[PDB]
Amino acid sequence: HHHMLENKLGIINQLELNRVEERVSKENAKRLYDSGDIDRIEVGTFKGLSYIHNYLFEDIYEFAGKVRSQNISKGNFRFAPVMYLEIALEHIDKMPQRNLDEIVAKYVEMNIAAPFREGNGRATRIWLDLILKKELKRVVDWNLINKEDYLSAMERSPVKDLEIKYLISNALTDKINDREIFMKGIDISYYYEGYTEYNVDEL
Repeated sequence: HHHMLENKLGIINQLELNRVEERVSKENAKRLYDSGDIDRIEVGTFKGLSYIHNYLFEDIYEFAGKVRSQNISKGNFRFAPVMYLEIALEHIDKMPQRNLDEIVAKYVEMNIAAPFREGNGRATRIWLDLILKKELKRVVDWNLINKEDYLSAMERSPVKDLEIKYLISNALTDKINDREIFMKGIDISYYYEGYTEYNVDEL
């Protein structure tokens, strides 16, 4: 267990560590967008996801953007055992992304893979939007996706991706250059994970 800022700042409370982590990474997410850096990276690849994860969590989480060395025990959900991860990430890279069916299937596959130690959800929600922006000229208006519905559809996706597919298509917007949709979407993505201390636009 190693979070680069826990021993740097006197952090004794998990709530305080979670507070610093959200603040620092939200500032990184803001810069990723405004610098235009978000639009100069490989779309729908592990290389692309790795870039986002490292950009958000460098200096916060150890091995940011790097593939994990052990298995994930987050709930009863079956993430890919680490022995399958090299093969899994190569398959996802080669998966087609022509339409919503193909894009959702790809996203479900990346959610199962969960290649990093932690922050898989937040980095893959940004990654997804970039596939939608490039291939459909759409993004998700995350304000149209309720938290409880989102998690339920995600738990179900290894069996059937129909529920998550609906949530995304119904939330799709053509306002791909709308800064507020991106910023609000960052706060919602963090809310799905229990981080509500800050509003990235106030950073």
